[PDB]
Amino acid sequence: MKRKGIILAGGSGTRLHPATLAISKQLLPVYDKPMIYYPLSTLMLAGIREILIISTPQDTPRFQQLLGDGSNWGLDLQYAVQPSPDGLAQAFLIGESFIGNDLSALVLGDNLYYGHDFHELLGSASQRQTGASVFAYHVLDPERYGVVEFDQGGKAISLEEKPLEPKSNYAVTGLYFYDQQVVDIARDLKPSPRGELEITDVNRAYLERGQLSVEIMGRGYAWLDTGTHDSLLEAGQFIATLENRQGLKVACPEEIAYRQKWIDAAQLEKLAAPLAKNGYGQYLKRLLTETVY
Amino acid sequence: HHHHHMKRKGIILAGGSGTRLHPATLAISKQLLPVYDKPMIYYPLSTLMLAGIREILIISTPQDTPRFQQLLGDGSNWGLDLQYAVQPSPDGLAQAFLIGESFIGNDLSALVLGDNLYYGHDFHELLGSASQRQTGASVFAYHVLDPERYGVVEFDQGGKAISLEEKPLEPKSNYAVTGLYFYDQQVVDIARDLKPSPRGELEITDVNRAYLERGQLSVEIMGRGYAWLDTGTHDSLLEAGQFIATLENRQGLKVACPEEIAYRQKWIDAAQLEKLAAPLAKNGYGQYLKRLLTETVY
Amino acid sequence: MKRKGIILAGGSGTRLHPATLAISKQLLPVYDKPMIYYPLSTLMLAGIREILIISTPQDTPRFQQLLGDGSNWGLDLQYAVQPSPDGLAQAFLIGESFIGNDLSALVLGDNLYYGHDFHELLGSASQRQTGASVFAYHVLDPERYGVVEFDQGGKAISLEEKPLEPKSNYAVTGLYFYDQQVVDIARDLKPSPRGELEITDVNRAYLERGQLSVEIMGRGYAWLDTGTHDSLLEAGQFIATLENRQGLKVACPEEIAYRQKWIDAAQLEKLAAPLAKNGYGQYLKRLLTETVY
Amino acid sequence: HHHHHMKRKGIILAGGSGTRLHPATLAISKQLLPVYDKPMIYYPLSTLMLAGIREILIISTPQDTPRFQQLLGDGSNWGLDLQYAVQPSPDGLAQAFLIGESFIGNDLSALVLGDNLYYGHDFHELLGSASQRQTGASVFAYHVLDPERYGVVEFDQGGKAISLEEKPLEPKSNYAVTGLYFYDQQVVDIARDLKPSPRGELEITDVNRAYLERGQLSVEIMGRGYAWLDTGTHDSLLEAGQFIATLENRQGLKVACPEEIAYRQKWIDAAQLEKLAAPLAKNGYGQYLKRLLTETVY
Ligand SMILES: CN(c1c(N)n(Cc2cccc(Br)c2)c(=O)[nH]c1=O)S(=O)(=O)c1ccccc1
Ligand SMILES: CN(c1c(N)n(Cc2cccc(Br)c2)c(=O)[nH]c1=O)S(=O)(=O)c1ccccc1
Ligand SMILES: CN(c1c(N)n(Cc2cccc(Br)c2)c(=O)[nH]c1=O)S(=O)(=O)c1ccccc1
Ligand SMILES: CN(c1c(N)n(Cc2cccc(Br)c2)c(=O)[nH]c1=O)S(=O)(=O)c1ccccc1
Ligand SMILES: [Cl-]
Ligand SMILES: [Cl-]
Ligand SMILES: [Cl-]
Ligand SMILES: [Cl-]
Repeated sequence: MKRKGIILAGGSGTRLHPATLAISKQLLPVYDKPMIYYPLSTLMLAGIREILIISTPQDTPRFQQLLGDGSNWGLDLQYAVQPSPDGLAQAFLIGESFIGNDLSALVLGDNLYYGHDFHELLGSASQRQTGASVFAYHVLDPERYGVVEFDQGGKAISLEEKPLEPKSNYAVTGLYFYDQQVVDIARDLKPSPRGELEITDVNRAYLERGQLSVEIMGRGYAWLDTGTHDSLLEAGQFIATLENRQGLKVACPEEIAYRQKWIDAAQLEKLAAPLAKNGYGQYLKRLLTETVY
Repeated sequence: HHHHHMKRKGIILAGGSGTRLHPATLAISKQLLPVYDKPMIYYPLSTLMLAGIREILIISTPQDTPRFQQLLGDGSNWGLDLQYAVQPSPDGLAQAFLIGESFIGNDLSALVLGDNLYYGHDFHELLGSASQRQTGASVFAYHVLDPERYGVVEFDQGGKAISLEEKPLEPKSNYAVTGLYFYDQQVVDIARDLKPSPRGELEITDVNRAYLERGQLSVEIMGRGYAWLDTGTHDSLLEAGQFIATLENRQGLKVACPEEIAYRQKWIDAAQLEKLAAPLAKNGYGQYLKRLLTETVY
Repeated sequence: MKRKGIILAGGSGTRLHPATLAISKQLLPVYDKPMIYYPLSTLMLAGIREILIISTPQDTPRFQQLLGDGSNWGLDLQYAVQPSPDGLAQAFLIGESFIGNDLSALVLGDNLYYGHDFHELLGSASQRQTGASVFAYHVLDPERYGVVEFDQGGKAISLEEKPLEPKSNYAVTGLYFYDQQVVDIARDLKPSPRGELEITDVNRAYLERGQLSVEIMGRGYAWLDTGTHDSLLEAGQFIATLENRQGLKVACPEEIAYRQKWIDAAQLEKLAAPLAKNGYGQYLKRLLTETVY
Repeated sequence: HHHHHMKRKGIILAGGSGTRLHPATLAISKQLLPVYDKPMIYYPLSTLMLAGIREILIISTPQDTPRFQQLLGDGSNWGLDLQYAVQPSPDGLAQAFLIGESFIGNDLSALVLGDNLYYGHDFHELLGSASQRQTGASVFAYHVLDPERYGVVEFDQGGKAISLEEKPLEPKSNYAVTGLYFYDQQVVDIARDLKPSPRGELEITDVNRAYLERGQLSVEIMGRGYAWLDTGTHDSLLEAGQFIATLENRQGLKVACPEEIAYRQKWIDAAQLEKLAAPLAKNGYGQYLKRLLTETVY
């Protein structure tokens, strides 16, 4: 079966104002590229080419202007709007017609991942034709997230959204893989006490039926925090340190399309031309003649 | 016949950065990118406010003017009056005086680059000296590692500025001209007579050289105890953010908070500052504005 | 066969003076722990418990004072001196009696690694009873390192030390696994034109006999640069960002010993006592009651 | 009978940090850790040199005194005279005056913490005012986020300092006393009469309060345009390193280069500075010392 992707790049309220007064958090850069390149690249690494970008009404033209229809990168991009930030599970209602009868994956527009064999980690989750897959990651501050509790055998037995007394330090990350049941589960959700349609309620519905795979994303992966001005700075410095050490980019969509064979050398060469005078286009030109393992 | 019985107006040039920082700047102008906790343009705006300037023209691209207007409005909230103009093509810094000719009128002026960040002690007093000069031009020179990127000032043995060179391959000194410029009423006429350089730009260094040739350029040293932060590259932008974060988290005080500067200048009163804090009350920025109302800061 | 480890933590000349005037680079911290904890942890992750620490004559008492005989961490540590910085291959002459008839691994005392399944990456190299194994890593500045050239099939065909015209961007990292032949190869080395016994000559001797395994260390791993004041800062910020995000430490030797079962819960509890009032001892105490996957 | 016909001596307290930063500090004292490109102790040493102080006592643990001596020697290379003393047990900051009693003799003094870093414009002049006071004590107050970690100064409505509290749970202000202290000849006698606090330390705040009670404490504000960098935690040490790196790489000038300060004070001449550059000539620090010989820096 085909798997379609959704990037939810909705409003971060007023929490980062005045920095985000003028423009959505996900159109701002982490080091050298727009924040949205990172979760987009995550979906591309999972082999997903048909992708819905959900943003605020005000910033959808900007996401559209930035990414186009995706055909330059061998993708098929569509756009939709989330009028009010009334919960992550709204993605599946907004995206119901887009998803149709296919499998799906949701990624949050402000989620950054780095590490070895992430392609294989996503490949495994994407291969499951039934059930849902999520990733749990050990964090200092689990109370900010959906929290997973495990029994002594290591089986996931409960999920709580932003608990006052977290049962573990394992947070659910902002990457979710779903089968054909998710739209119908989302359509039956009721708003929580904080007035949102909760993705954790979606995940708990799968858990109750024994159909939730909780994979550990180990400590050798970085799931970088973009929630505060402080953590934003850290993410930028993290990406800068890797890129300047390696001479290789993290989450370059043009590169990922080229390595997936979704575009050819001639198309990559055309994409390198507009930015030929700066580091990004120079990088793209170098991809045409260097073997990188 | 004219009658006498002067005001200084400000201009912020915030016209993006072409393709130099793409793809980071594909969706939005460089000068709306945050430096740590606030939009880049807050920093040079705060610099003009610290110079006592209340009437300011923001020059930006046609595409992003509405975003600057959304952010800053007409300035009345901060005791300012802000006007807006567009720069359809990036034809050089000195074009600010042609675009802003009607805005300037017969007044003195100051131009600041929308990506210039300054920090340090007695900066208010450093600006005061330049602002109080009613004739000629005033610029600031700062020692940098890479003067070849800038307008460079050469000094004689007595410390007098004797030449200015734009991006010399072999700089005569390490003293770069910073992106803050004070001018008298001669500047619009000087700017009108400029020809484009080989790189296709109306050059601010040519304006400054015109004042130098008339013996009316003051070059003040901005000493090494001030920070003039680099926003030219993705690397330097990260450094700028880290620098501001380090200071603010150490001190519990903000750098370039326009609400604060307006309040300290008595351009807005306590009642007004309280109203500005209300929308941001659930975040650290609003809580800071609230703390300002009761705390004495020296 | 048993595999023994060597950490070469010798002099970095005058290149980082005056910062390193008073004390060796490898006794200074990267964020929250002495630099030497990082390569030590790397050897421990490879399952190596018997380890020789080689330092300058002046700083050996300090390494000795810091780490002891290793019995507190379930290790067997020994110490030796490198009087002059006359090449990395001197490790095998200095360490000849220590190595005896066993397999060996050498790590540089200023080499920091991070990433997922690094234990498995080292396990594979450590399992080889014959030949040598090294890791190649794509870098911006290969001219600083031993550089590997590959043919079109991806086979390593040459190695050059600090070439003026590097044949690729793949640098050999500072972790080397050797069979029982390395001492004898090292004993036959002649000094290079720069007056050093070159580890690259050791590696080329294995390459010539078709006995060098060059594994790619992929871009999902971080091999952090400690060669300059600038890169030192970056390494610290990199480790800080991971540790403060996760609430888990990178290269905590006490933790690695505890997870290898080289020390028990009662021994870890004793190790947590001296530093109980600071973050490091608090971390160690938390390890006794938390399951980390 | 004594005869009259004053000199100020300096003390740097560099006695480690107990176990607080272990295991990072197991092998070496905190004050020998680099901040970016130079040992931590260069920063407060440079601060005393900027105050015009040439005769300085370094107090350290018995274990690390040889390392400080290896680094700094007798000071003659930099136009200083350095002496050394040991602090066998960490019994409080004010113990510096008992350990250093013979060193101080009948002179004025200044005490700086070996982990205190300062940066900013006219810092030389800020120190000058304090140094020139021949009687009483002078300290500096700085606005911080976390005054509960420090000696805290309370001010009346006229801006006069009226109380000092060590680590108050409910601070009266956000003004912390920095780790730089200027004293007259009364300090050794004040220090001799101190009793240990509940935490088992001879407290500098008690010394300062004694001067306050005699009406002889000057509290000068170190304004928000100066950086007083935090070295208390692993996090803050990284921030300090990043802050210095950002300034030095922007300016092509160093912060707290003792060779430079000695040269600018005319305590060493060009010939001597050339000799100091020779050992470090293949690295950036030696190349910097060389550049100093030909370049005019304002
Ligand atoms: C660093 N990573 C990475 C690669 N590894 N590869 C190589 C690569 C490997 C496998 C398949 C493809 Br297509 C491409 C790449 O071309 N671009 C990459 O950015 S990643 O898998 O950790 C990742 C990327 C984006 C967002 C989150 C994680
Ligand atoms: C840190 N500085 C500063 C202050 N010093 N004051 C206090 C202050 C002092 C004097 C006059 C006024 Br109004 C307000 C303040 O309210 N806000 C400030 O940000 S500054 O002079 O380095 C500066 C600010 C913006 C851009 C460039 C430099
Ligand atoms: C982050 N890493 C790591 C772990 N992964 N584990 C868990 C762990 C996994 C497998 C075996 C053991 Br023992 C312990 C751990 O206990 N401590 C660790 O630091 S690492 O493998 O990338 C690494 C450590 C030191 C130096 C270089 C790399
Ligand atoms: C950056 N500063 C500085 C200088 N300003 N000068 C120039 C200079 C100016 C005035 C007198 C002398 Br001597 C030397 C210098 O040669 N070295 C300097 O580091 S400082 O005043 O913020 C300072 C230094 C060390 C520790 C704390 C603060
Ligand atoms: Cl892992
Ligand atoms: Cl200065
Ligand atoms: Cl990889
Ligand atoms: Cl100030």
